[PDB]
Amino acid sequence: KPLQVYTADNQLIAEYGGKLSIPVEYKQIPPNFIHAFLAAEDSSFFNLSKEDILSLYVNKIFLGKNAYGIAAAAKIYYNKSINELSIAQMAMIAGLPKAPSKYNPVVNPERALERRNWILGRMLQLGYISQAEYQKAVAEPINLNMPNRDLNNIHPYAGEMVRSELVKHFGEQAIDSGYKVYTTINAKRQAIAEKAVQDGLEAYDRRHGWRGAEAHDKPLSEFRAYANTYPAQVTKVNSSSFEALMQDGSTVTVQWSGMSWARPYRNANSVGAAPSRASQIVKVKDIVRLRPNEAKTAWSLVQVPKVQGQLIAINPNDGSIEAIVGGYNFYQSKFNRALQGWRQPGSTIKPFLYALALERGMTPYSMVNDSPITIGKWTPKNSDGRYLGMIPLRRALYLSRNTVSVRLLQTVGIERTRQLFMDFGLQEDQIPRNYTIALGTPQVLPIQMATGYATFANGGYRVQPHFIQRIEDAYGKVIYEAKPEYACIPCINQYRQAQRILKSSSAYDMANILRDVIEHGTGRAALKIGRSDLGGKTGTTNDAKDAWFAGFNGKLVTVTWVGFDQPTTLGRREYGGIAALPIWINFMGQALQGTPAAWV
Amino acid sequence: KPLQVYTADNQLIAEYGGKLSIPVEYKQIPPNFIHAFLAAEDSSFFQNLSKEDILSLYVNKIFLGKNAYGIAAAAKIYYNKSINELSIAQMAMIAGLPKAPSKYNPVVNPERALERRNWILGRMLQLGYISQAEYQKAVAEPINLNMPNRDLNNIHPYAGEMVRSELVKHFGEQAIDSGYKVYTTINAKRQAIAEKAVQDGLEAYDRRHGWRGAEAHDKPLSEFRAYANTYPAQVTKVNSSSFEALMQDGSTVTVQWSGMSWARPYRNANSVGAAPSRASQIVKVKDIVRLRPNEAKTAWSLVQVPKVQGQLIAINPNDGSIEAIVGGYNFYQSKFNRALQGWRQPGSTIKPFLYALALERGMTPYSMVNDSPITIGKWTPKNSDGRYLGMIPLRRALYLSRNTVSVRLLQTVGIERTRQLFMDFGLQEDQIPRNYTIALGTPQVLPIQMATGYATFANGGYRVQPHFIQRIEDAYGKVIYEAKPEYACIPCIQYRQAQRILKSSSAYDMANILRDVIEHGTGRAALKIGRSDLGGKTGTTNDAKDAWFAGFNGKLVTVTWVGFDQPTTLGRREYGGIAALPIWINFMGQALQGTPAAWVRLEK
Ligand SMILES: *C(=O)[C@H](CNC(=O)NS(=O)(=O)n1nc(-c2cc(O)c(O)cn2)n(C[C@@H](O)CO)c1=O)NC(=O)/C(=N\OC(C)(C)C(=O)[O-])c1csc(N)n1
Ligand SMILES: *C(=O)[C@H](CNC(=O)NS(=O)(=O)n1nc(-c2cc(O)c(O)cn2)n(C[C@@H](O)CO)c1=O)NC(=O)/C(=N\OC(C)(C)C(=O)[O-])c1csc(N)n1
Repeated sequence: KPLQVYTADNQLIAEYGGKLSIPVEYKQIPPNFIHAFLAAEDSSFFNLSKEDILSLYVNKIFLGKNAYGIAAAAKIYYNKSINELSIAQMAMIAGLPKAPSKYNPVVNPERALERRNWILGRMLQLGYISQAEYQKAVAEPINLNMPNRDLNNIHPYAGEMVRSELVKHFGEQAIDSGYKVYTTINAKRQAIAEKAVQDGLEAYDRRHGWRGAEAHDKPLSEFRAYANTYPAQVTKVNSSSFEALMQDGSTVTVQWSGMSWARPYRNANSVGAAPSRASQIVKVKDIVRLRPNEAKTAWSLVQVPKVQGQLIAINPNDGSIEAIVGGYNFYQSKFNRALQGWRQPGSTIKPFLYALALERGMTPYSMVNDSPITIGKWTPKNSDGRYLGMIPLRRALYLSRNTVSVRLLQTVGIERTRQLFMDFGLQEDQIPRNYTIALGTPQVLPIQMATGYATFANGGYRVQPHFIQRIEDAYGKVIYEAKPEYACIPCINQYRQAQRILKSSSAYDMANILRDVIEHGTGRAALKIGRSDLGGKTGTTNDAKDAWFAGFNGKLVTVTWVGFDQPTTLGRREYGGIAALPIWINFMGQALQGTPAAWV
Repeated sequence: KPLQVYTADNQLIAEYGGKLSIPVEYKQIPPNFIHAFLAAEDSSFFQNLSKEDILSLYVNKIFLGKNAYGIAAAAKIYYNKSINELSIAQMAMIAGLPKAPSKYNPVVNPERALERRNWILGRMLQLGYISQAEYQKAVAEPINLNMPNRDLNNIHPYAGEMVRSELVKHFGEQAIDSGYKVYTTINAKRQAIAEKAVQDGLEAYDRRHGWRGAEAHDKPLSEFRAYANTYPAQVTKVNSSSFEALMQDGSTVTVQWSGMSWARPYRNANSVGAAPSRASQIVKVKDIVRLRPNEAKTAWSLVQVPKVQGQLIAINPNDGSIEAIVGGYNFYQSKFNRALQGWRQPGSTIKPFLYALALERGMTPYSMVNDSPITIGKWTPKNSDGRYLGMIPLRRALYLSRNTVSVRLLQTVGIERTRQLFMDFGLQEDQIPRNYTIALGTPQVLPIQMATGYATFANGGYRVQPHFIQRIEDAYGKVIYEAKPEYACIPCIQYRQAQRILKSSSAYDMANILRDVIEHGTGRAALKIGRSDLGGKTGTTNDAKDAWFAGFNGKLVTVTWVGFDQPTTLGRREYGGIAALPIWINFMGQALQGTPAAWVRLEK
């Protein structure tokens, strides 16, 4: 009965095992196991006596690592039934009750082995085991064969989100419940998101060049496969090719076409000349990552991106988390950038501010001034370093005119804007008390940005992001049913009506301005999706340390981000519209494929 | 439903509380407590509306450290409160615990706990769950832990602890969460006799060795505890014939000359100074002393908590039933049980085990043995008096503990046969050396093992196993365990028959040699009791580092020990017959009072 995680389309995706207890009948216990316990302590004053009392505890004794009883310890530590354990393994387990942490074979293997051999010696002294049985047993290593009891192989970011969030708020007891957790995750959309992120980050990586082998002269057993990349040891280097040994022991051949892409990385803004020979790319004993084609007939040299990314997709009517990708791959890093990655949103904040200007009486057609402006020592400048004068409000938004934002921020006031940023889902202590907030200086989580944009997609309401649809107990009884705040209660085909944070006119006008952003500049990239219900805003922070895209239709809000964990420039040429927008495009195109137009 | 400990008369002596869970109805939860949990984490994605709906599923089961499951168990364990009596600061403290009940525990890490708690308090203020005034009041608040003791062991502490510590040793903490009713072999009357005998006997030794000065000087009185009818006090004034001391209740008492005049100063184990002529020679101001009241709290005297330790173990020789156990001067001074854990050298108390083998193969108590000098390599064993008696009968060499005779019998008996016999008598293989020094009592033993050994003499030559559980019942009164001990004599009362480890004649003749030791020898020790069914042997290790007495009747075997935890001399004049024998005498005299003669039987 483990904690089970299901998508919204009823796919079991994860199984989280907690406290384990597999009761056994005293008669089924191997006599050597009973003797191991009987020789575990120097004195007993309850011999025969301890043997009669052991039956009361043999299925409940806590033995470390969530194991209660002898059968649970055999399963957790060795992937064995009690009858499958060696004398050394029975002695190891019998050593644990006294202190399951001081003698744990995982935490303290030397002290555990010390304890185990002490017991083995006692078994010999008591004549429970022979010198041969003793000699064989003492020689034996720890031989732990621990089965992973946390199954998360289909959609790892989704499964982990449930486990880590339940454990964060309610502790380890949350997993011991045996509950069936029914999430809001769309399995189809989750697979799209995973693939879009992986492809998009590999696209960035390939254009930035070959960064060399991940290791040289190290054991191949020390590297793990993931994101369809297989650890390989370079064994031979030719003119146009190279031979390499896999983890199965086979030798593959990478031809020129599979490595010719390898222009050397110099810096974010420079790659060396196209390689002219295999020797400029690989050395023998180098550890490379390879990827086969669909057939497994050809292999190419690939690279795991150093850059990171994320994707978060929510339903704008209720805040349902439809797809979540926290990084390039869950094995690489368990950290979920959609929920834990604090970054500056850049110009993706501008729609929040421009909505306040619409709220206070302006329209998308209202004339605004794109001119120089100074506030103390601060002289905000546009990306292009040019000024356009009197332009309509919408031109200022689709062209990210910094001076206009700062001017609107003067007109509307910092406090009204900070209060508005909060109502859109941002954090009080993360929003500065100055005029730089108009440019997107606050620290945000991509999930908060999706919360914000949902307001445009749903008619001006604040929704709350949620991942649980319902929880059932092991016996199929519904014990929790999500009661989300709805923007539009009639749209569902009752309960909690979401608060209106913008006038309908303001969410509507902003949604149309954002659709214009897509039907012009970025834009010319996004309109490659043959759909007329899409709106969005690109963003780039100072020196391209972040590339963002936040966009929607009336049924789905997606926020994509690309950047390095330790903030570095992505490269001169790498605006939001270039690095993040492609991921957003592949996701939205496939996610929305075969659904009618859905607008505000 | 806690682990309950009962004596052999069905009287409750101890209660050990395990995992606690006091389920409450979500509606009964103060809204501020819900808000504390709601502000415990920075973000929630299940404002904080959905966490509020999901909290009902976990609010009674969340593990919150120190065996507390659910909010009501944490309120009870940490503060001795109901959820509704908790302050905003106490609700914030508890709400901080689920994430890591060890990293944020207020008992283990009060600094990291308070840091966490105030972080939550700040969040509650930011979210508008509490006001600036509620906030200010709450942050100002200390941890204020008021933890109720859930381990009640106030009647016979060494007995109660024996059950808890032994169950936890063999089966872990899960043994106490069982709600089980443990029916022990402990005789309540005999347990009280043993406790008193030990306390009195150790105080007798202590008083004759002199005043060793105050327990501490210039230390906080809150750091000291009352036990063994001794109360810690701080000297506040020093007069000519009297002094003033501040008690832990805040009262100031006066100790008159009669209550301190006994205080001859301790010079060393073998010397005490002259009788004090003034209160200033005994106490200083800020000195931490021990005071005792008489019948009624009208007068107080200066007492001293012994540095010396002791123990008493009493078993039934027919089945090994543990009737009385005292592990030290007092359980509240040291939780260590010297009867079960105190490894010491038995000295001359081992001699009857060796001399029984000589009788077994088949010498008699009258057989002539040689008390002359002996050398084995570089080792030259010498007798206590440093003199030799020549050819003497076996019984005289045993009574007089003639080391040379023991060593000589050890060659006649052989090391391995003796080591086997010692192991057969209840001793540990790895604790018995492989040399001729074992004849002198060099192995490391537990007093319980010595009682196991001596039971063999009392029961006719059978090996019994010491046991403390008679039966175990579950919380619903169902019997889940019923002790099936090995019996020396089944008609004397499954039934299980104990193995014979000695000829009846050898057990019978040794028991009679041991009776003569107490009756004709040891300055008429049985004539101090007034019984004819007692046998026993005194023991003293090198430099009086240990004082032992092992003795019996056909129905009770008692072993007493006196010595210092860090082995030091008890004094030149401090043999077994001096230190341990008086405790053994008070216990046996009272324990056996009004029971007919009970001696060993000879089955030839
Ligand atoms: C807002 O983000 C503001 C400057 N604006 C943008 O970079 N806006 S964008 O919407 O991200 N965006 N602009 C462009 C673009 C296109 C061009 O042709 C030229 O010449 C210039 N910019 N693109 C590319 C696509 O449209 C494809 O053509 C966009 O995606 N940002 C700032 O104020 C901050 N940094 O700005 C830098 C990067 C220095 C800049 O202006 O270049 C900023 C805000 S908060 C913070 N830490 N930094
Ligand atoms: C045995 O323990 C052995 C020497 N024998 C004893 O000490 N026997 S006794 O039974 O403990 N015991 N002896 C005496 C006694 C009385 C005297 O008048 C004189 O002169 C000497 N001894 N008493 C007095 C009582 O009858 C008064 O009521 C006894 O109780 N011990 C040893 O072999 C060890 N050390 O030897 C010395 C230091 C010489 C010693 O015992 O004094 C020894 C054995 S194991 C170890 N670590 N040391």
